[PDB]
Amino acid sequence: LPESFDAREQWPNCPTIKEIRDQGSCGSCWAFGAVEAISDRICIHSNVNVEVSAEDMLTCCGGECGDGCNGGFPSGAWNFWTKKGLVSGGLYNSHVGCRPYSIPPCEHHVNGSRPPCTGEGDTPKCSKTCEPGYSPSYKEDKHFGCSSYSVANNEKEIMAEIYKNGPVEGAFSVYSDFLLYKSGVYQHVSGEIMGGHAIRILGWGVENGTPYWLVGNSWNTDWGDNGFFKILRGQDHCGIESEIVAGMPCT
Ligand SMILES: *[C@]1(C(=O)NCCC)O[C@@H]1C(=O)N[C@H](C(=O)N1CCC[C@H]1C(=O)OCc1ccccc1)[C@@H](C)CC
Repeated sequence: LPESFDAREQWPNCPTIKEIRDQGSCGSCWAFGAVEAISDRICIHSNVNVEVSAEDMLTCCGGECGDGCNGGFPSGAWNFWTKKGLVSGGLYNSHVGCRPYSIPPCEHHVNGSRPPCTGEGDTPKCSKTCEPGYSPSYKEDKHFGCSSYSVANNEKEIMAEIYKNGPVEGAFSVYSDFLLYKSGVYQHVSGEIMGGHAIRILGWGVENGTPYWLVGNSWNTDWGDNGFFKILRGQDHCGIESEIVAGMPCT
């Protein structure tokens, strides 16, 4: 394994790998880390580009994935992909795909031209129809995963998984000091526990002797380092290596 690895540079034909989404004022990180990585993988292992709908995952998985905007379980999300599949859907108001995200983007712990996130958002309805004008139908726009699995809390195996099969979904404890992250390699030193946060890990590297994981947050691009952040790697910091899940697309 190389000292560094950026899925964005390794798979130039998969632009989803470099894009940052915005979960809005809804605790839907579990769904976002999932559809983002799933999007990357459909592209990696089918070479076709598809914006996997966060809306379909967030609203239709149900109990098997948790409680919608109230939080969910990453592994549960990948299961839904293999069982019910996911339709396409782009950003809020983009009219891209079968089911674009329906929750407005907002400012996540930063000032900007968007409304500030309120964290209090209701889970949207599970509607099995596509936006007007889109084709094919909801049922025919479904993309299925052929396997859902969990990678062990092992730095090397996690790297090998990313190296070989692409970005995976992870989760870690977010403390208040992470909210203000701007650059460098994040290490928890102070702040109250905010809860678990599911995200997308797409690579790793070493910055000034400090090993890290390259992560894509889902708080838009004006948060952190263009929506991404680096986090200490190798010591299960904030449990970043304790809940890695992934899967493979069919055929
Ligand atoms: C992710 C988010 O959008 N965070 C923004 C603010 C930091 O609150 C979102 C989420 O999906 N979190 C999950 C969660 O906290 N859950 C899921 C069920 C309810 C709630 C909970 O009480 O979880 C504790 C729990 C841990 C281990 C097993 C079962 C339950 C997180 C589990 C995912 C990172």
